[PDB]
Amino acid sequence: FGAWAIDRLIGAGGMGQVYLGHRREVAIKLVAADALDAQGRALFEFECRLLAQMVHPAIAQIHDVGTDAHGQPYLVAEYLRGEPITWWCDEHRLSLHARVLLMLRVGEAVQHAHQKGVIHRDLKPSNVLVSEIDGRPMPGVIDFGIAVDATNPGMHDRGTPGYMSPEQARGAQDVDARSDIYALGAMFYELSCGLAPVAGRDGVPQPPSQRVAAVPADARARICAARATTYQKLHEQLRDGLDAIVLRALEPQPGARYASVSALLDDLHRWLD
Ligand SMILES: O=c1[nH]c2ccc(Cl)cc2c(N[C@@H]2CN3CCC2CC3)c1-c1nc2ccccc2[nH]1
Repeated sequence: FGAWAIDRLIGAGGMGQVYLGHRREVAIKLVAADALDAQGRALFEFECRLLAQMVHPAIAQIHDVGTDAHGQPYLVAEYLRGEPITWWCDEHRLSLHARVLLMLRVGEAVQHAHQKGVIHRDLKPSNVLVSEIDGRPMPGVIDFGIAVDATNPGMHDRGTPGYMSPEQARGAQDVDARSDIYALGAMFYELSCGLAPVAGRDGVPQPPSQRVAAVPADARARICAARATTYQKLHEQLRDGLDAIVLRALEPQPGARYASVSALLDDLHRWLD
């Protein structure tokens, strides 16, 4: 496949596959040939350009973009070793404080993409990988959405309930940076209390503190061990500000949410300080 050579499959979308490859280990994303019309293909090339311009340690470089000999659009990107952020933090038993530091780093990568006019649209643990580099947990944000609104509509869909914003779930036209903010909120909720956000009748989850308070003692013990804390300290630290921050990010109305990932970061730093 060009200067690049497929090793194994690592993902599928029904309208695209991702493979592990190599010249440097790469990801090679193939797009189904009938998924993008002339306009979608234009939009795809442009957004691929925008992505290629990002220079941030937490975002994969873009090596190549083209169309294969089967009519499929492709991109080659850096392959990032790592594990889903939530799973990684549990395995290495990070404190809330170390988790929030990683949240800042993830937020800084998403904020860098927003500033270059790029919105991810599918943030979730499997697209936010962590490894240890020079002793520190360092995140990698992968698999940005490209030309998602231009896809052949003749083709359980879209993103993941819980992470995807209500607007995206209602198939809305105006999906903006605030949708990534919602998804960060949902990820940060899980990092904080070890339980998924479940939107209740008013489209808002319980505060993390109340969520972990309701679960049985065995679930409670596991969550607290994975954060190197007692239940009572976990409950208090969440109540101290992480509840408010994650709930602001998870406001069902975009207008009531953080207006920017920059505003979310400021509140995370105020909690740490
Ligand atoms: O860089 C990667 N590293 C990984 C490491 C481990 C595993 Cl299991 C998957 C990926 C992985 N696939 C994810 C695993 N899962 C399915 C595909 C992808 C998102 C969630 C990517 C990746 N880099 C990409 C760059 C551009 C486009 C796609 C990309 N995928």
